[PDB]
Order: sequence, then C-alpha cells, then structure tokens
Amino acid sequence: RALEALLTVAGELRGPPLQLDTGQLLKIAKRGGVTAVEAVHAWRNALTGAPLNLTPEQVVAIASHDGGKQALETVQRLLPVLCQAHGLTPQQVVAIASHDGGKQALETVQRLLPVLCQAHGLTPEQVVAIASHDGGKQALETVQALLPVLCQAHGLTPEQVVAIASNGGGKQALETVQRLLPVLCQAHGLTPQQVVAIASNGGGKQALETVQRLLPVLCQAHGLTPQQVVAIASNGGGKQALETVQRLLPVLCQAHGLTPQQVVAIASNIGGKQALETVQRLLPVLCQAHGLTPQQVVAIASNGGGKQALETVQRLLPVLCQAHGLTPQQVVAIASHDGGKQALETVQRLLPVLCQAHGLTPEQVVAIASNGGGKQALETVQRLLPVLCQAHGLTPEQVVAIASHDGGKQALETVQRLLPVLCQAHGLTPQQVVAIASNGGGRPALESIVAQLSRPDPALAALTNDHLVALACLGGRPALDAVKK
DNA sequence: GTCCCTTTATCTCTCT
DNA sequence: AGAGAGATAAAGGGAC
Repeated sequence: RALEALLTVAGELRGPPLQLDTGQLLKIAKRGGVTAVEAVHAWRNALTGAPLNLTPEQVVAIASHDGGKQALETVQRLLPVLCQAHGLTPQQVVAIASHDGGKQALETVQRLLPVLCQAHGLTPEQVVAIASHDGGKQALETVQALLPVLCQAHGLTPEQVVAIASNGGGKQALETVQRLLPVLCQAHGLTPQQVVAIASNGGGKQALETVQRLLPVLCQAHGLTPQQVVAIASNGGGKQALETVQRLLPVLCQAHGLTPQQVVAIASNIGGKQALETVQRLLPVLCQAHGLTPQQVVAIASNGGGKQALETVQRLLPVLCQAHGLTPQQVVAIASHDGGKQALETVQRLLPVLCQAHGLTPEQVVAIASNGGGKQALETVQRLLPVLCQAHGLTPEQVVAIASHDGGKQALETVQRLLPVLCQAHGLTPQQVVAIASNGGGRPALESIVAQLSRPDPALAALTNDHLVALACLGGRPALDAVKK
C-alpha cells in the first residue's frame, strides 16, 4: 500500500534538481533498492547544492550499489572532511563511495589515511586506489597490517602491495600471498614477480590457491611450461581457467586437433573458462558450416570475452557475409578483439546508415570496427561525422583515420573539443591535429599538447610547435611527458 | 538490506 | 600495429 509513495517518489526524481531518466531509476532501484531510491529523493537538494556540489551522474553512481543510502549519508557527511582535512578531490571521494559498502571504505579511509600516508609512506593516490573497490576497508586494514611484514620479511615493494590490494577482495589476496609466497618461490620454483602478477587480479586468492595446487600436476603432465601456467592464472578469474584447462586440454587437443599453445592462449584471458568451453562446443560448426579454420577460431577465442565473440560470430557471420557482403576474413578481423560481440552487433546494425548518408565504404567500416571499443568508435563516427566534416572543415577519410585506433571514440571527442583552441589560439593546422589523434593515445596526446601550449613550460620553449607535434605524433603524452622532464 | 569476495565483459592507453 | 597493462562496470554468489 506504499507502492503509491514509491512510484510518486520515482516519478518526482524525474524532475529538479536531478532530472533522472528511466534507466537510471532502474539502475538504482536494481542495485541500490527501494531505500536507495527514497534516500536519493530526500537529499536531492542537499547533495546537489553547496558545499557538496555533486552532479546527477555522481549521485546515481553512489546510490546504485548495495548500501546506496548509507554511502549517500556518509558522502554527505565526509566529502568536506576528506577534501579539506585530507586533500582529496571530490572525484576521489565519489570513486570510493561508488561501490558496495561505501560507508565502510569512506570511514576507514578517513581513519587510516594519515597513518598510511605518513607512517607507511603511501600517497593518497594509492590509498584511494585501494579503497576504491568492494570491501575497500578490509583491503585498507589488511595493508596497514601486512605492509611491513610483506615488504620487510617477504621482500616486496610497496608498489606491489598496493597493486595486490587494489582489487576487490584485496584483503584475501594479501593474506594469501603472505601464506603461499614461500611455498611457491621455492617449492614449485617461481619468481615473486610471477606470484605478484597472479595475486594482483580480483580473485587473486583463488588463483593463488589453485596454482599452489596444480602447478606440480599440470606442469609435469600436459607438458605446460610453468611460465605458461602463470600466464594462465595471472589473469581474470584464473582459478576457473586453470581447472577448465585441467579438464579440456587433452580433449580439444586430441578431439579437436588443438595444440597446447592455443588452449593455453585461450585460457590466458579474462573469462577463459568460457572461452575454452565455448570453443569446445563450437570449434566444429565454425569450421564446418562457416568454413573458418582452427587457427581463426583460436584467434577469435584468444581475446577477452572469447565466448561472446564466438557466439556472435556463429550467429552473425552468414547474415553479415550474405547480406552486408563481408568476407569471413573481415568478420574474423572485427571479432578478434575485446568486446568483439559488441563490435559485430554494431556493425551489422550500422553498415547501412554509415555507408549511405556518410559515403563510408564497407572497408572503412570494418577498419573502424577492427579495434577494441570498435562499437564505441562506430557510434561516435555515426554521431560526429556530420558535425565534424561540416562545421569544422574535415574530410570523412580523416575522421576515419582518427576513429581507426583503440580509443577511436575518445580521440574523436577530444578532437571535436580541442580543434578550435589548437588551430586558432595556438596556430596549428588540422592536418597536424589529425596526425596526432590518429594514433592510440589520441585523447591524452591532444590534451598534453594543448596543456603544453596554453601554460607553456618556460624551459620547454626550446622546442617548436612543430617539434611538439612531431612528438605527440611519435609517442603521444608519454613522449611529451619525457620532455617536461 | 548491507557488506564482502569472485568471475566475466568491455574499453582505453602504453611502449616500443 | 600488437602484445601488454590499466582501468570501468555488471553480474554472480555467500555471509549476517
């Protein structure tokens, strides 16, 4: 009988000061719950207004987790203390809240930040890193606790300790390293380095126990070099890829004619369990009715979310080749990255619109879709290729060159925003800008140049605008950063 | 309902 | 340009 108030509330959030859309109320109501939704509406005016000055997106980002209400009340209370007593940016405060049990991680940060920063020479960037996950305060307490005994007695660096703690379940990972480090750097014969690689992913603990167990087994059985097994486990949810390999290695090996190199090459990714399993269902069909080769199959499988890519290829190769006229070779190009499934769906959807009101060739389209975030780049091209070419004096071929990299989208937006100030204000030519953006690292290379030009370092005017440009072209921000030094 | 841990998908940047 | 590193986020599930 309260459903009336609930809906009235979730109808009133649709206006000021928050103006939320369906999918956001859905996001909150989902992960945050009825009580997150209600709290949001209570503090809409208090969260938005000074001194907190939060944004709608920020407020959703907090609310939409187990704890939403708690984390909202906590953030309201602590943001000022964290920023003014502890020199944190509101951004960082938000990143820490935006997880399950915000309240815990915030409070624990406020408490431990001094003693970790002072007494344990950590930087607030690092502490923020560790708090910014689920169970952040477990992580925090376990770092406070174990950092000495881990650095001194086990011989680690604090950067490694930080790296292991900056996953969800960092607590468990720290303790598990503390336990098993000796029983691996000696008993199966591994670098720390390797162990550290293993423990620095979520489920690092699981991956650690699992290896501790199977490294003697799997490495003197199926013939895996132990380097290969580390490879496998020093990845997302390794555990599962380790067992899944223990099962499916001989099979796919003998029953599917797969070399251990490729099985290993598949499991050596996030969700490798799913990649191995799905390759075991679908390796056939794919090579039978689709003509694809085992090589190309392994290929599609050896990026992250292999299973999505595989299944989307099995479902979309024919309609793609048959209707939109693409080669199997091209389809494999588009699938052979992370988010492949997405890349494919977006192509199939967009090849039409793109190759028409934009005059884009299918080859340009497949070029765009054949990198990570391919779908992002596509959508961004579709949105901007009008805005750009026209009211900014570019050509489709250039827009294509800017999209045709990882971060295609970041690059296209950054260009949209910075073209004016760089061309005019600092006297650069569009060919230059385009040169720079047309690499992976576009966004930051642009930003790093624009910065270098608007607040030009006094002992950096040794170099010419065109030398800078040559350098952002060469190695983006990394290279313009190796100058300001 | 709040808090913690695991696994899986996706996206972006770096370094040569 | 491709392998590596890094980072963002959702979807499980267990515990009290």
